[PDB]
Amino acid sequence: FACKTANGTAIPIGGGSANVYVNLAPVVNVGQNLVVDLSTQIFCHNDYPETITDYVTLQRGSAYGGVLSNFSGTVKYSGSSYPFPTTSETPRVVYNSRTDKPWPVALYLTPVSSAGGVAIKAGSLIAVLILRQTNNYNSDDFQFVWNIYANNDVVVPT
Ligand SMILES: CCCCCCCO[C@H]1O[C@H](CO)[C@@H](O)[C@H](O)[C@@H]1O
Ligand code: NA
Ligand code: NA
Ligand code: NA
Repeated sequence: FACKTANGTAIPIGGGSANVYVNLAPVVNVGQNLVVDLSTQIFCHNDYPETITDYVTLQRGSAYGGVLSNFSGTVKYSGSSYPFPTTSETPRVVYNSRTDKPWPVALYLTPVSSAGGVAIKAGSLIAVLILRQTNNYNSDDFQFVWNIYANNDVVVPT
């Protein structure tokens, strides 16, 4: 089991960490959503699906910088929505193919009522999402840590 981003940055067997750089809607008004869809950015596969079933959860999702201060949100994982920052580990998604498939996570953020101006700065860390992988074969229990970075500023009109 291993993962890679849309630009080919990989995290190999055993876990580790990688940066994910995201383009963000440049203008978001109070009452509107900023959607950060990681299903187009993070992909994983099972290396031995003939014998092993891999189990993948969103173990934890934390907010940083402008997302922590200026937005409220939820995280959608494999069809269900949860609070973001997260309060617990999600149920598991099965990875049973050697063909890469997306990690089905997206953040649904909305500016807080008093947000205004440059609500997210270009180059800043916005979130850390931990993918936890286990299996039905041995004791492997690994973390694939995804550091989500903004490619651009996001302005909330005042
Ligand atoms: C004849 C025994 C072969 C043994 C192969 C194990 C390969 O293990 C890797 O691939 C497995 C399948 O993705 C993962 O469950 C495991 O954590 C690790 O990433
Ligand atoms: Na690998
Ligand atoms: Na692995
Ligand atoms: Na093991």
